[PDB]
Amino acid sequence: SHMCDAFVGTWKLVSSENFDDYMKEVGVGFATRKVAGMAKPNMIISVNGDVITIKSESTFKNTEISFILGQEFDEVTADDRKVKSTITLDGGVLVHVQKWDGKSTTIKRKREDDKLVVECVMKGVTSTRVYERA
Ligand SMILES: c1ccc(-c2c3c(nc([C@@H]4CCCO4)c2-c2nnn[nH]2)CCCCC3)cc1
Repeated sequence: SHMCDAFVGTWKLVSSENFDDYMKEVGVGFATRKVAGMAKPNMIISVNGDVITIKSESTFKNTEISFILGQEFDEVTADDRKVKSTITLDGGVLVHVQKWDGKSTTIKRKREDDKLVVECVMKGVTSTRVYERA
């Protein structure tokens, strides 16, 4: 067992707050905001040795990232940004920083009760997206 065990599984989006304004701040255009904001993704998290894999599946896009904690990687996001990402575990929270074009956004995934609470922050705008086990 590892602390990260609490994240493993299939998680379904159950609520979202302020995601449209967060996407505006990230620079996402109108049409992608509307279609992406409509999505109800599942977030599938698994661990094999030191490698964590996080899949996002939805009607909009399916994405997958695999990574080792603290080791930067290149990622293409669902909205087609080309970003440099680093994910760490900080006090029980998975902290995902994405850098591109001199910008940065931070995505925090935390277990709270039976939920996975995900806070996304860009330029002082936060969106909170909550997932429950499938
Ligand atoms: C379908 C719809 C939305 C996304 C998405 C997107 C973004 N940020 C998230 C953040 C990350 C973690 C929780 O939300 C998700 C997401 N990934 N999984 N669920 N949502 C960046 C803003 C532009 C839109 C793409 C992915 C697929």
